Amino acid sequence: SEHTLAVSDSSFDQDVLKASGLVLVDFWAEWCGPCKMIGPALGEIGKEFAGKVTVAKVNIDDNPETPNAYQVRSIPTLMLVRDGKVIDKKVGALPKSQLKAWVESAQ
Repeated sequence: SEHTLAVSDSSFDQDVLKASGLVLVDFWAEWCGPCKMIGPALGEIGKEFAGKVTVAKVNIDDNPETPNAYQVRSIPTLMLVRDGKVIDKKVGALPKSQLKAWVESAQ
């Protein structure tokens, strides 16, 4: 599967901060073209890592608390999270190979 979860403000702690492995948080909304453009690539990353990466989609229209907590200033914003801590963030769309390399770089 693509290891992609719809996460809410109420489930973020369990689903992301208390996740095992590496989490790729995807802050998105239906009005965001670039977000939709990178969606297939994100799912492909989830498939390719075979459960070692969880893609946690956070719709920012429905879930205002989490993007506020993480100082999301525009979308797309992606975050790599492990052990409840942010490793890095990216703003804006990127090609699949660059997204994959970024995930790999977390080790």
